[PDB]
Amino acid sequence: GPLGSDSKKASHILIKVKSKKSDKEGLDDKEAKQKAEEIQKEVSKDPSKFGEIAKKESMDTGSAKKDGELGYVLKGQTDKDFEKALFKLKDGEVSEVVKSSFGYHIIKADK
Repeated sequence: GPLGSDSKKASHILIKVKSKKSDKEGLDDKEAKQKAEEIQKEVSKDPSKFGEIAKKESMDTGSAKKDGELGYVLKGQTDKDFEKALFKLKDGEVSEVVKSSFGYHIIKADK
């Protein structure tokens, strides 16, 4: 019979959570959650705008300057919450606000 793949192509956003009010690197946990929710509802209704929105709104400059693209993600490379939220997606589909050790993430599977 058929068999499923060990990897898939993806895009993502990082929203940094900080415990300090004075740090410019990220936001307070309620402001990070609000930012993550308002970009989620904007990238989920149009995943072709994901690359324009991630490049402005993501704090991970290592992927945001590449339009939020990760390329092919292998199992075990990312957080267990990130992997669970990615591997359930169809081609071109968008996840949700995913919480991890850095704060909040938003994830898209690619075509």
